[PDB]
Amino acid sequence: SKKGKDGRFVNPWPTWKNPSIPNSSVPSSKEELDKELPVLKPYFITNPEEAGVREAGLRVTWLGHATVMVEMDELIFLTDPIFSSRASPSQYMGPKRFRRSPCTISELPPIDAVLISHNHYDHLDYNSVIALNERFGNELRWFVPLGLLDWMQKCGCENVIELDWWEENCVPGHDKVTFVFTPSQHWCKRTLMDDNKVLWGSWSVLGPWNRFFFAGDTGYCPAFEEIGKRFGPFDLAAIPIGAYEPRWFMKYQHVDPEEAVRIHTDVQTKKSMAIHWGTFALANEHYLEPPVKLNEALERYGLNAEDFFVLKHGESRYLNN
Amino acid sequence: SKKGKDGRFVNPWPTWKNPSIPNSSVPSSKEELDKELPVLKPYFITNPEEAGVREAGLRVTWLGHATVMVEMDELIFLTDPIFSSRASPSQYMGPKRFRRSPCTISELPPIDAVLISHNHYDHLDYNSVIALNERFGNELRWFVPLGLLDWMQKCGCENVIELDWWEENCVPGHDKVTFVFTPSQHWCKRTLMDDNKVLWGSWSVLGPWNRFFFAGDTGYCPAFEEIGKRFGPFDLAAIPIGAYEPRWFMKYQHVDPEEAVRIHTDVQTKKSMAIHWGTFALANEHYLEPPVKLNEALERYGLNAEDFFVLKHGESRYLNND
Ligand SMILES: C[C@H](CCC(=O)O)[C@H]1CC[C@H]2[C@@H]3CC[C@@H]4C[C@H](O)CC[C@]4(C)[C@H]3C[C@H](O)[C@]12C
Ligand SMILES: C[C@H](CCC(=O)O)[C@H]1CC[C@H]2[C@@H]3CC[C@@H]4C[C@H](O)CC[C@]4(C)[C@H]3C[C@H](O)[C@]12C
Ligand SMILES: C[C@H](CCC(=O)O)[C@H]1CC[C@H]2[C@@H]3CC[C@@H]4C[C@H](O)CC[C@]4(C)[C@H]3C[C@H](O)[C@]12C
Ligand SMILES: C[C@H](CCC(=O)O)[C@H]1CC[C@H]2[C@@H]3CC[C@@H]4C[C@H](O)CC[C@]4(C)[C@H]3C[C@H](O)[C@]12C
Ligand SMILES: C[C@H](CCC(=O)O)[C@H]1CC[C@H]2[C@@H]3CC[C@@H]4C[C@H](O)CC[C@]4(C)[C@H]3C[C@H](O)[C@]12C
Ligand SMILES: C[C@H](CCC(=O)O)[C@H]1CC[C@H]2[C@@H]3CC[C@@H]4C[C@H](O)CC[C@]4(C)[C@H]3C[C@H](O)[C@]12C
Ligand SMILES: C[C@H](CCC(=O)O)[C@H]1CC[C@H]2[C@@H]3CC[C@@H]4C[C@H](O)CC[C@]4(C)[C@H]3C[C@H](O)[C@]12C
Ligand SMILES: C[C@H](CCC(=O)O)[C@H]1CC[C@H]2[C@@H]3CC[C@@H]4C[C@H](O)CC[C@]4(C)[C@H]3C[C@H](O)[C@]12C
Ligand SMILES: C[C@H](CCC(=O)O)[C@H]1CC[C@H]2[C@@H]3CC[C@@H]4C[C@H](O)CC[C@]4(C)[C@H]3C[C@H](O)[C@]12C
Ligand SMILES: C[C@H](CCC(=O)O)[C@H]1CC[C@H]2[C@@H]3CC[C@@H]4C[C@H](O)CC[C@]4(C)[C@H]3C[C@H](O)[C@]12C
Ligand SMILES: C[C@H](CCC(=O)O)[C@H]1CC[C@H]2[C@@H]3CC[C@@H]4C[C@H](O)CC[C@]4(C)[C@H]3C[C@H](O)[C@]12C
Ligand SMILES: [Zn+2]
Ligand SMILES: [Zn+2]
Ligand SMILES: [Zn+2]
Ligand SMILES: [Zn+2]
Repeated sequence: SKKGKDGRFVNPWPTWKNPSIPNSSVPSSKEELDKELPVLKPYFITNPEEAGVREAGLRVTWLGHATVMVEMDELIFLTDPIFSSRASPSQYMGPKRFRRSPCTISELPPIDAVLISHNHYDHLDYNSVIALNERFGNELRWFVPLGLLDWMQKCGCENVIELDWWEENCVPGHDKVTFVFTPSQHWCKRTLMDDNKVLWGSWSVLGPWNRFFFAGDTGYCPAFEEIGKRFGPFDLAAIPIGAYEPRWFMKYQHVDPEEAVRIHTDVQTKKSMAIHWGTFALANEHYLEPPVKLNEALERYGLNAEDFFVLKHGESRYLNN
Repeated sequence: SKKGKDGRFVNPWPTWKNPSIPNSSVPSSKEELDKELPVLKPYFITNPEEAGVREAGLRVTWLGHATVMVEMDELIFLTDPIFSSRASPSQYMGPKRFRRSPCTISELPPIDAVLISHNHYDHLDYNSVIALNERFGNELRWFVPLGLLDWMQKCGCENVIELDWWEENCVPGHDKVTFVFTPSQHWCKRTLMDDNKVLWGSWSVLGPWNRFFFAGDTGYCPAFEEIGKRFGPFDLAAIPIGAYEPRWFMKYQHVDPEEAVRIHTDVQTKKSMAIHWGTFALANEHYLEPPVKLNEALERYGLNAEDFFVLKHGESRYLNND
């Protein structure tokens, strides 16, 4: 069976799945925030000694927003890493995170990979890229959507692979682990009139012992079912649950928690972790709403927190095979 | 006796003292940096319970670069606070600090004041201003040079006083403590063609039990002798010791350690603390050189580390009165 294999107008990419048409969060007080969204020191600060591996995956650490660190099958990789305060081309305006990054880039050791779902300042953060590339160099491989190679090259990144969807590659030392850029329903833009000059997508990571899915930003299309059927079952999937209100505007580009759980099903993962949410105010929902709505969905679909969990900032979770 | 009381061309301010004419730092490796310039958690993180006061001053915490937290005579105040990574109007270019700020703005409680010496991205940091103002509001009074009021107002700061030199004011609750804007030899610029639209200076803080001096960025002029004589003796002075090489270009605007110790003498402080240095690479000296040269100066002038000390990032020091 074939898949959404996309896809251009004569210039930019469009989504092509037909669920696409081209059509009050309120935090404050340092005490309440710490109460509701505490920031934990990741394990690797006081126990830098080992992780990943061991021997059959799989460990994840939520570093906020859509940044997760994943340890499996002898690799540690990083998704959409944003360690800066502001997701913006400007110092002066644009969204400031209200929970600090749980660690600095000087802690970590990504061997040998990062995964970028789309450009977009809250996923592709120049200062984070620079810092990562200053620290590791060649020794870090960047997997990015078709059309971003150049941008990364100009940041000084030399070990970069650019992918159309359903295209696949690995990290040179570790050929047993396939990285596949898979579809998603979203968009790209960093400047004026660059709309969708670069692809957006999800990542399916296929190792000998484990399989991990990273949704990126989306919502809700076939494709998740295509992915679920082509790869899958997956062991863990990271799926956004924030930035969804108001529905009439956001639904084409952002799942709500209900739709998040439909992706969880469609993709055939044993478990999922909530990302996006709780970090930047990018839409109108009360900053604590997404986890509440997640649980309402789970209850409705006959599932459980065990199946689709939300971490604290900086928390880790081990998933035994 | 009178003082350099300055001073304009017909537009911008100029220095007017005649020591003014209008004419390789190499860090790296996380391990070495932590070895040479460790970053300490300030006391107020695990012991937020009391400071300052007690009862007769004075406590200081070095937060990096020219940002110092000072506790005396029932106030806590903050100088040139920069808690961001990059001193720049851009995200994309401009100097990145190589030692992280030792704390976030969410730790602290400045009652009720910040002191700005000059505009200039490594001393006036927008994101730090916004964050401070978001946290405290009206409760925090900002003392700034003549010409900066509006800029601050547009940041949303509502409790702001602007001062020419030798002008004085206090924090409303605490009238026993006088803040005086005093001269310095430096310059101002944030954009194109705004050179010296806003004054630059130092701050003399006069309390019932203590007196503190903050040099700002400068190099070496009379004025420090004017300040030493008008106010003074001082209990503590914070004085820059980095950003001085190459001398032929920088000496009109930045003291070297040697000149730092001349300021220490001129200003008649019992003690001084090194600031500027060790945080951003703003000039050409080896990042560790300033402290070495400071000690060579101290030795030459018959003084001691006890007289003019350097802190680690985030370290505090208490100075008991007498
Ligand atoms: C240069 C000043 C800052 C001066 C200061 O800090 O005192 C800043 C403040 C606001 C900044 C502008 C914000 C809007 C635009 C943002 C774009 O992404 C780049 C160009 C513009 C036009 C920016 C140009 C420049 O970055 C400005 C004008
Ligand atoms: C920073 C200068 C003005 C500085 C001055 O008055 O000297 C002003 C003048 C024009 C200003 C822009 C006008 C259009 C926009 C209006 C928005 O509400 C905020 C962002 C923008 C992009 C503004 C950003 C910034 O506030 C600018 C660039
Ligand atoms: C301007 C500096 C170079 C400064 C120097 O020469 O020292 C360079 C170095 C890296 C450059 C960026 C690389 C990533 C991007 C490449 C894009 O096609 C244009 C925008 C960006 C964001 C570039 C903007 C700018 O051109 C930067 C920041
Ligand atoms: C105005 C210069 C002309 C180049 C030059 O001066 O040599 C052009 C060249 C490329 C243009 C910038 C590069 C980044 C973006 C390219 C976008 O597609 C339009 C917005 C931006 C931010 C552009 C704004 C500006 O118009 C630039 C800088
Ligand atoms: C908007 C892109 C960033 C695009 C990206 O991050 O991918 C950035 C990259 C370099 C940026 C330019 C750097 C030089 C200038 C800095 C000034 O202080 C404000 C205007 C200029 C002209 C900036 C405009 C804008 O801020 C640019 C063009
Ligand atoms: C970011 C655009 C180009 C993006 C593109 O080609 O599409 C480029 C085009 C012109 C570039 C500027 C040219 C003059 C400067 C050259 C310096 O060595 C780095 C800073 C400046 C200020 C550059 C900053 C930035 O690198 C710009 C604005
Ligand atoms: C200031 C930082 C680095 C300072 C540091 O981290 O130590 C660097 C990064 C990019 C550099 C700027 C790029 C644009 C300009 C390049 C020209 O040749 C003249 C110097 C300028 C104005 C540079 C000023 C300074 O050399 C910058 C801003
Ligand atoms: C552009 C935003 C407003 C955004 C909004 O309307 O939400 C405003 C809010 C505060 C503004 C800044 C206040 C300090 C400065 C005032 C100067 O005279 C022009 C440059 C600065 C740096 C301003 C640039 C810009 O005009 C800002 C950043
Ligand atoms: C003179 C002002 C800045 C004065 C300041 O605020 O420091 C600067 C700002 C931008 C500078 C221009 C950049 C574009 C041109 C580049 C050429 O290589 C020299 C001539 C030009 C026309 C430059 C002339 C002069 O060097 C300018 C206009
Ligand atoms: C080009 C606009 C015109 C205002 C408008 O468009 O509404 C003007 C208004 C004020 C100007 C900016 C405000 C901040 C700075 C003012 C400086 O003296 C020159 C450089 C800057 C960064 C200016 C660049 C730019 O040229 C601006 C934004
Ligand atoms: C280096 C390019 C010129 C490239 C060219 O001529 O084609 C020019 C264009 C704009 C120039 C900058 C204008 C703003 C600053 C003004 C200062 O008074 C000198 C340092 C800076 C940062 C200038 C240094 C540098 O010379 C720039 C970036
Ligand atoms: Zn996003
Ligand atoms: Zn997005
Ligand atoms: Zn300075
Ligand atoms: Zn300065």
